[PDB]
Order: sequence, then structure tokens, then C-alpha cells
Amino acid sequence: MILIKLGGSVITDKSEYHKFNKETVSRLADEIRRSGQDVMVVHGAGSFGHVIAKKYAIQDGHVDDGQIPAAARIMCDTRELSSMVVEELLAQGIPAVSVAPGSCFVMEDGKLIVDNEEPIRRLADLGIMPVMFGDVVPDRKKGFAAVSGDQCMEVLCRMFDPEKVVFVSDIDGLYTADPKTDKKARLIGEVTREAMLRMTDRNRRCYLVNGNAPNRLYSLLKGETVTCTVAKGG
Amino acid sequence: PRGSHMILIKLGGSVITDKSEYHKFNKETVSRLADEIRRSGQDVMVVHGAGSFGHVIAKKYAIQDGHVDDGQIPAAARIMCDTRELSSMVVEELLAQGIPAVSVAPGSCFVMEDGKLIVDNEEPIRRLADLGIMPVMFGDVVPDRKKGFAAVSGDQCMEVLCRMFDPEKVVFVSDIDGLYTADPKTDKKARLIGEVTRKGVHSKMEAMLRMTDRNRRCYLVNGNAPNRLYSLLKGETVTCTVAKGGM
Ligand SMILES: Nc1ncnc2c1ncn2[C@@H]1O[C@H](COP(=O)(O)OP(=O)(O)O)[C@@H](O)[C@H]1O
Ligand SMILES: Nc1ncnc2c1ncn2[C@@H]1O[C@H](COP(=O)(O)OP(=O)(O)O)[C@@H](O)[C@H]1O
Ligand SMILES: CCCC/C(C)=C/COP(=O)(O)OP(=O)(O)O
Ligand SMILES: CCCC/C(C)=C/COP(=O)(O)O
Repeated sequence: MILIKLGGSVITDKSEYHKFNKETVSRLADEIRRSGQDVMVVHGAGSFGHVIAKKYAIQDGHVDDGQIPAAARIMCDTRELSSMVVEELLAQGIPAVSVAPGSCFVMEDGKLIVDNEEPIRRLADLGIMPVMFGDVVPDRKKGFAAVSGDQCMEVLCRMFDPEKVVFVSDIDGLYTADPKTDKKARLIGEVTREAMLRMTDRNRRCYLVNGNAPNRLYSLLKGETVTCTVAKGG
Repeated sequence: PRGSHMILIKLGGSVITDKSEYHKFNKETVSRLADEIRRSGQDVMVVHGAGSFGHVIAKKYAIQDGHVDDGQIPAAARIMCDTRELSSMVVEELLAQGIPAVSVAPGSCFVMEDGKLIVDNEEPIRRLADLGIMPVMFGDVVPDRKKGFAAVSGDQCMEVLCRMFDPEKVVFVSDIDGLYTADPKTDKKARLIGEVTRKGVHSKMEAMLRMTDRNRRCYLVNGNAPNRLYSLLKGETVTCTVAKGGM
């Protein structure tokens, strides 16, 4: 099994609120289907969550009552975005269903707690891929807290033990600095010296590939070599 | 428990969707129903059905029969996507009326067993309601502990939330003035049952009293009639079917 995260940087326009990149997700879902590999797809929120959370300081928790309608607005936006991603997967013959973390799990000390793993495992047993995503989750100490797609990878990595982990973003890989502001940073090949090291072991290798490059995710899922950042270690 | 003055409402699929055409959302009804809910000012928790967003495909692929062949797996995932997309449109109407709510799909967090919806983890639903974000459940394809997948109903989703929060009132919004002795669209001779107390109209009368006691009552009001849902929530008496007494 290969755990993939369709990051918000490719599936959405992180600078334009509520903007869905339909042609990108449609191509990425087609590349996943053409690879023929058993996968579990996660995706981020992008502008379907980050734009409103920053305006209302959702990352700070339940500060005042003015954040309650904004938190529900983000929750509705993330669930709406997941429907569009699932629609692209269903059109490519990939049964999947949206699993909102804010509707089934809780958060505490910055971690997503999965007290009941049965329905998620039963969904994967039916061939209907459970699709978690970045969302606002009820917090046990801060009222509510935001979970990212990265932690959803960490939770699903320890639960299903995938053979490979893939992070899909709008960058060819990890650089020494921001490649959009610093145009001198080099592409870092290996990683042994982010959180890609917490989901790798003896054989599991984490990858960071550019979803904006066509057929790059397809070749990476097929075992061929592509431009990316590979992580290894314990 | 906590919701001492809560009113439990079902926006049935016959009034929020057009069950004659697949994947059709009644925009003006849900917008009017949500506005009627807001104008009442009562603390409420909304559940809705699937209607044409689930019944059309479930009948064609026999989802009620369970996982018999692999051909129903893409059909089940399509129903789950349709019910989630419909729940977004309902929540989108509640957010416009100033009522913070979030979709809580049962098929993505719960399991079923021989027709019974199992809710082992009550923390997320209880935490959302306490925060002010109304958890919204609905009919959906739910993984079954024996039959692969099963179909949960909006009526069944209310039975879980009624025993979870112990609400003060229960309202069932449908496309009918109330419970009749027969089908009102077929039997032009059937009469309306005003009060349901002591005795498939037998199973329908028995289902309403299961969510009633000495104080809490169950109502079956018409959602296609404007201002009818708003009048009941404030305490006015309208054309409906009330269940009182409990069991
Ligand atoms: N050292 C770095 N290497 C690569 N990208 C970086 C680096 N530092 C900052 N970035 C920025 O982070 C962005 C990718 O992260 P992000 O878009 O948040 O991931 P996600 O796909 O989860 O949205 C890139 O657009 C890039 O501009
Ligand atoms: N005894 C009865 N009394 C009232 N309506 C009935 C009866 N038997 C069948 N019906 C039919 O059931 C329909 C509503 O049921 P349904 O749409 O399943 O409820 P909901 O959509 O709220 O789940 C009505 O259109 C009505 O014609
Ligand atoms: C305080 C954040 C609130 C917004 C939110 C739910 C974000 C999801 O996290 P995430 O998956 O990393 O988004 P993205 O990096 O893929 O765009
Ligand atoms: C899961 C299969 C689809 C049928 C369904 C959702 C029935 C329950 O909806 P409803 O009767 O409107 O409450």
C-alpha cells in the first residue's frame, strides 16, 4: 500500500479562497489509476481552510465566541473540497469516501486522537478508500484545534503500515530555503540529517514529488526514478 | 444531560430533495425551513434524509441487501458522496441563517449491526454541540459488522441522538400534514390521526411513541406548508400529528 497526500498547494489555489484545481486533481487521479497500485489518498485544505483560519486566528483555539461561525465555515469548506476530490477519484474507478477528522476524532496537545479505528478499517476492507483531510477538530483543552494533512498521514501510517509514503506538492522537492522567494536554493536529494523522518523505517521511504509535473506521480508510483526528495532513516 | 431545551428536527428527504429526479436539491424549501428555524430562536439539532441523493442508486444496486457482489462497491461510494454533497447544501443553508453547523456523516465514523446503528464514540458529537457547531447526521451507507455495508435512515439517526441528549421536543418534517390511516397520495378516503397515544400504520404510530415520555412529545409536521414549522417551534398549534404519553 502507498499512502499519498494531495497537498493543498496543487489541489487548490492557496492564494484564491475556495478555488479548486479541477484539472490538476483530475490528472492526478488519472495518474493514480494508471499506476495500478493499492493506494490511500489524503489531501490538504489549502485555501478551503487556511484563508479563513488566519483571519479568525483558528490556530489559537477557542479564544472568543466570534470564531464559532468561522470554524463551522471552515468545516463546511473542507468537507466541500473533499467531495470534489472524491468526485475525481470516483470518475477514475477509485471508490472512496470523505472521512472528516472534525466529525469523528478529537485533538489534545496538538495530536489527533483516534479512539475508534473500526469504521475506518471497515471502509478500507470494503474497497471504499477512507479519505481524511485537514480540518478543524474539537480540542479537549482548547475547544477546537486545526489538524493538517501531514498528521493525517502520520495517523494513517501507524494504522495501516504502508509500503511507501508520497507527499504531493507544488514543488519539485525540499530546498535549502523557499524556492519561490530564494531562487538560489538547491534541490536536496536525500533526507537523513520536516516530519518525513517520523514515518520511515528500514524499508519504508518517504517521497516529496511535484504534482504540477504531469506523469511524475505516475512514474513515482510505478517504481521509476523521478525528480523528488527521498527520506530515509529510523 | 445538557440539552434540556433542545428540539430535535428531521428535514426529511421528501421535502428537502425532489425524489422524482436523481441528485436534485430543493433550494427554496431548505432556505425557507432554515429561516423558519432561525426565526423560532429555539436551540435545535437538525437531521436530514437523503431522498433522491441515495434512494435512487440504493434501489438500483440493492444496497439494502448488503455486500453481495463487488459491483455495488462503486455504487455505495457514489451514494456516500451524494449524501455528503447533499449535507453540504443543507449546512450551507444553515450557515446562511447564522446557525453554525457541521456535517457528521454516520458512514464515516459509525458502524451498523443487523439494522442497528452503533455509536461507540460519543465524544466528537457531544463536543461539537457544546462548542456551538450543531452536528448534523443523515441517512448514509454505513459499514456493517456482518453484511459489509448497510443503510442507515434519517429516522434511525434521530433515535440515537434522542437517547444521547434527551431533547425536550422532537419534530419530523415531511411532505405530509401528518400520519394518516393510509397513503394520502393513494387513498383519497384515508383520515388524519391527530394524536398518537394508545393503539403499516401500526409500526408508524409505534415509532413516534418510542421517542416520547411524560414531557417530550413527537410531532410530524408538513414542511411544504410555509410558516408551519416556525409556528410549532414557538409553541403554536398547527396541522400535525402529535405523540404523547410515552411507553
Ligand atoms: N526549504 C523549502 N523547500 C521547498 N519549499 C519550501 C521551503 N521552504 C518553504 N517552502 C514553501 O512551502 C510550500 C509547500 O508547502 P505547502 O504548500 O504548505 O504544502 P501542502 O502541499 O501541504 O500545501 C512551497 O510552495 C514553498 O514555497
Ligand atoms: N399512513 C401514512 N400516512 C401518511 N403518509 C404515508 C402513509 N403511508 C405512506 N405514506 C407516504 O409516505 C411519504 C412520506 O414518507 P417519506 O418520504 O419516507 O418520509 P421522510 O422523507 O420524512 O423520510 C408520503 O409522501 C406519503 O404519501
Ligand atoms: C490552522 C490551519 C487551519 C486550516 C487547515 C484545516 C489546514 C489543513 O492543513 P494542511 O493539510 O497542512 O493544508 P495544506 O498545507 O495542505 O494546504
Ligand atoms: C444508504 C442507502 C440510501 C437510502 C437511504 C439513505 C435511506 C435513508 O434516507 P431517508 O429515508 O430519507 O431518511
